Amino acid sequence: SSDMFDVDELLRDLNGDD
Repeated sequence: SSDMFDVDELLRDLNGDD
């Protein structure tokens, strides 16, 4: 994810929004 955002960060955000 050097050329983009980290997957872990995105995953966490999705988890927060439910």
